[PDB]
Amino acid sequence: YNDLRDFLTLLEQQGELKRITLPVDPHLEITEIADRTLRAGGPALLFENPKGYSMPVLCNLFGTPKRVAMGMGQEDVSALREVGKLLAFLKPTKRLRGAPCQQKIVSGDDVDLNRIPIMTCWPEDAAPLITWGLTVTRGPHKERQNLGIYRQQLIGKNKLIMRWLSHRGGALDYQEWCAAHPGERFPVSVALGADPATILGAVTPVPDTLSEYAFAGLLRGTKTEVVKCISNDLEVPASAEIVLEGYIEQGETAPEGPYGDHTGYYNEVDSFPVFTVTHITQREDAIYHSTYTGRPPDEPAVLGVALNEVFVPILQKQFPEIVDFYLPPEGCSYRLAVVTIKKQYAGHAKRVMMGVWSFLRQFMYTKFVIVCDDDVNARDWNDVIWAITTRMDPARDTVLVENTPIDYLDFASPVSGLGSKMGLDATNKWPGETQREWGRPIKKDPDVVAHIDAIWDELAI
Amino acid sequence: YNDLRDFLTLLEQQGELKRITLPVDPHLEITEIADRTLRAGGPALLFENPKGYSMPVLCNLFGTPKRVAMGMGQEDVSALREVGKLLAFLKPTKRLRGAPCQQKIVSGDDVDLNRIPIMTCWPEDAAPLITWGLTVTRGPHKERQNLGIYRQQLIGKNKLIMRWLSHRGGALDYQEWCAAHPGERFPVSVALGADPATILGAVTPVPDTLSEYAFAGLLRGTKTEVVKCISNDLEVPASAEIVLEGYIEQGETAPEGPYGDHTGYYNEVDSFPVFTVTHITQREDAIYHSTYTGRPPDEPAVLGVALNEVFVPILQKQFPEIVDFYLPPEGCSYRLAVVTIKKQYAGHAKRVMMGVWSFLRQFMYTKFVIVCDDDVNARDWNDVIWAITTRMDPARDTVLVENTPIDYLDFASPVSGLGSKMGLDATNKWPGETQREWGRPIKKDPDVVAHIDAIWDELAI
Repeated sequence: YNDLRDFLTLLEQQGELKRITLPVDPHLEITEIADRTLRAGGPALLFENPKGYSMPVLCNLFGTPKRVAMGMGQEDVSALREVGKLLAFLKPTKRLRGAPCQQKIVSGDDVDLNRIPIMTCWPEDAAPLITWGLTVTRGPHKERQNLGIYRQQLIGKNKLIMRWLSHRGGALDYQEWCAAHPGERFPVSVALGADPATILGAVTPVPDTLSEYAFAGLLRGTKTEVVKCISNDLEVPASAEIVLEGYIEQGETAPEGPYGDHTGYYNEVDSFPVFTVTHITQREDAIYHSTYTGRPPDEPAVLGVALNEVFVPILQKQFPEIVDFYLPPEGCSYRLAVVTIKKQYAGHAKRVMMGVWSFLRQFMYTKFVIVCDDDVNARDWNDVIWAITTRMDPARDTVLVENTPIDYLDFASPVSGLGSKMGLDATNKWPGETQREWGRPIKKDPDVVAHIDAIWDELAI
Repeated sequence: YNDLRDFLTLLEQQGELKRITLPVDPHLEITEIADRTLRAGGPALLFENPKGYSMPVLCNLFGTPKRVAMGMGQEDVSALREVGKLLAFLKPTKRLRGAPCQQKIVSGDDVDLNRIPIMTCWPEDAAPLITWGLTVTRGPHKERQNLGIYRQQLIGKNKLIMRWLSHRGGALDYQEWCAAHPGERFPVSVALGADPATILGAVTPVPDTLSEYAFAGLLRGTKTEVVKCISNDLEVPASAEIVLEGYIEQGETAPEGPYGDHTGYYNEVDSFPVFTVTHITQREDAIYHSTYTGRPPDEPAVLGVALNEVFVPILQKQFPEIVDFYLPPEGCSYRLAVVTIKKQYAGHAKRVMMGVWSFLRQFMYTKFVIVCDDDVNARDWNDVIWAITTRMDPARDTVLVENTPIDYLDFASPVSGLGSKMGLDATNKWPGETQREWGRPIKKDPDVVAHIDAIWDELAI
């Protein structure tokens, strides 16, 4: 639906947006509330009263599954499947100017970032943290562009940190910019508070054949209204609320953190490049879209559970035996995985593990995989825990693999960025696998299950 | 190129076909020769003199790599890559009658298979073995058809064995035919001595979205000339030399073997369905296309090395780090694999192993995987053996995985169809992986390598 405010109004109508008029602190307070809400499951929150401020602070926007699907075109969290039928089958822009995004420009020394209500998220964080900027960058060589969400710690008056992670095509953009034009400044533009369509295209992997304004905008019904930036010849989305324009001074970096991670812990200080902003271009009643992360759940963590319903089809195409796949938010949205399969032969559950650990680059860091038959609900601990404890001999049934790629930040692994993984084969063991008669699992009649649904309300309990 | 005889003539021109006028026995003799030829590398062999017979016996047709590529349209074994760019990007027929294939029909009791020169391949085989029939079958439910090469041991006067392997969509065709119409005969048609285009489409995996007359025939420049069979309403290719038509009597089966496998060993007797042929329809100077397998090399084994150059692109799309991939014929064309990569981080070689073991269903049974950097030639034992012995601590560097899917026939695995695998990480170890300074490998100047090529002939040695 159109631009961010157009989407905004839809929610407020159906009781999916909430209006807080009370004075709320960007320092830790707005965070605390959004967690209470998300942990129990309230609506999105808009804050027309930041304490000592006057710019609205929007958080918890995609804070439950339903906020995502409506943000994609539908009502049913079932057509998130169809978003994923899309990316595996693939195996367009529209420019403006006096476009709403740049109506108010503040350049040069007038640039004071203390003017915006950036969230200070948790107890011993460093400075306040810009958590929801959609970073735009260009490769010097080609022309095709790159989006990304990095956490942007404000250190100075108009200085910001680019916490990008080496691998990202976004980081690779800067690296090749110093390489071809050495000692020369690298233009970046980070756009804030955007429309639903490109925003869910920003937390998503696309094959490098199609731009992520073309996929993202065609999750909406309308091709992407974009624009030239004032200080550079790279594109920011037009539906924007605040747009940041600057460059990174070559060699110049600052100490970053501590910050709490969605891991539930404090990242220890480590240094990163300084994006210096020469322009802050905005609307009027302009908004600033924001979030946070911590000991899971959190917004990304739900956004994560959201995202993965999208992956399922991709996985299913490649792995038809996979009935269902799911990474819990308890396990940092990515560290543990339950897969459920139609088992087709002894040994089967291992083909699946190694598949999971390798096929998608997202799932390359997943320490724990638990594979069970299609009569186990992946999404329920009752089932999975039953699964594990009735259907496995632990030593017989556990794949342990060593010296594999693991997070540079995961302090549990024996060395930095190299640790071990564990598969759990909790599938019923066919012969070859066991020499004992296996148990006949109680299975429920789908009929009886069906009749009792028609009756469930008109039974009120 | 057109139909099989049209392709046949091209070879004989460039010294790639050979004419044996001497009396040769289908029992073991024609086999022995084709092995001598293939082991050193002679041409294809046509036998206008089978001993006690008069039908030509064609073997060793794709017996070296070059015979394959010309059979696909080109001269360079480099555009076999492009055959594989095709199958991953995809992620049409033309009927005749008095078509050459059915000019001579022998039905009913006149059907005597002792009329054909079926090869008796190795020492203590069972009966003679029809090794190169392209089996056609239809699913009763849908309409879309299936091709496959199974080994067809003649037991009786007009009786033949269907050695199909449960998984095959071809076998699944028969299983669903007994299921919907029980106690009812299952029509099959097996076409012999066909044109290059559908023949290389017969030893190939296609996604079930496109028929394998449509892929196969469009490896040629001409859409597939096909036909209705006389005794059934399923299609055989028209460019055929002999076409077999019959049905399988439900429940009826015979003891199969012993036979030597491309494994280099004798398969022990195990029972399979009996395809009873009511019609043998042929041309006149009709031919019968044939081969054999044994302790590798052999035709399939080269055909295997042929096939895998096709897989490389598919693998590369999914695995951009893979410089090269290759399964040796010494290792039964499928049991061992060398992969070479641009290593991008510690742990990397394991992401590759598990990928190899899982991504493609062909490579799910591969006991041994050896991964090395891109400065090792996968195709050379000199390099790989050096690789292993300079770049690995064996216990540190070997992934052992247990209880995985393995061949039902591989008698080395501890139980039937369930055995273990071994990855070998022979990549240079980056820090994290080793705490020692690694060696600086001697690398050759590509310039010096280039200049010495221009000189190699005009140096004659």
